[PDB]
Formats: sequence, structure tokens, C-alpha cells
Amino acid sequence: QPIHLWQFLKELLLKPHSYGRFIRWLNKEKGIFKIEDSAQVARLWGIRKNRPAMNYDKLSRSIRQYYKKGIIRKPDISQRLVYQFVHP
DNA sequence: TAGCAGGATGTGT
DNA sequence: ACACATCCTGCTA
Repeated sequence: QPIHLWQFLKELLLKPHSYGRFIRWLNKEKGIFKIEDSAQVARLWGIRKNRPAMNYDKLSRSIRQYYKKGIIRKPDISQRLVYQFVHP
């Protein structure tokens, strides 16, 4: 079973030493993160899944599919490149 | 420019 | 079934 996108995102967020210039917690407790380097996050996701055509347009389309699943959501005050984990 | 909401359909297990 | 990936239009900062 391939890694899921939400888990992949949590993985990058776990190690700011390695990935902090690409993606970071804005509010760790509330699960609010910012994508700082969208092209880079998409590039890393494409490598992980072996989709060399992956880009942020398509990565973010998959994040949006999470809205109705209650996995990721946009924060109360919506901001570009800012997202929020619903649970843990 | 670049990101964002969500439909339709292709891909691979 | 499931989780995307890949196309799309229209919308928004």
C-alpha cells in the first residue's frame, strides 16, 4: 500500500531540519501548516509516488478531496497555501 | 501569476 | 472499493 498524501505531509512536517523551508507548522497544536515551497513539496511527492509529472495544481487537488472526508480542511480564516489537519 | 473549489474520468492495486 | 492523478471550468487573492 502506497503512502497517502496526508501522511506524507505529516512526515515532512515532522522534520523541519530537512523540510522546514518547504513546509512548516504555523500552529502546531491546531494542526495548521503552511506550504512555503509548493513546487518543492510537489516535486518530493512525485518522487515518493513515482509521478514525475506531479505538480502543485494536482497535489492540491488531492488535498481538496480531503475536505469532505474530514481529514484536512481550510482554516476558519482561509489563506493561500495554508491548510489544517482536522484530527491529531 | 498563482492558488482555490469541485466535476469527470483515467490509473493501478 | 479505494486513493489518488489528470484532465477540466470557473473563481479568487
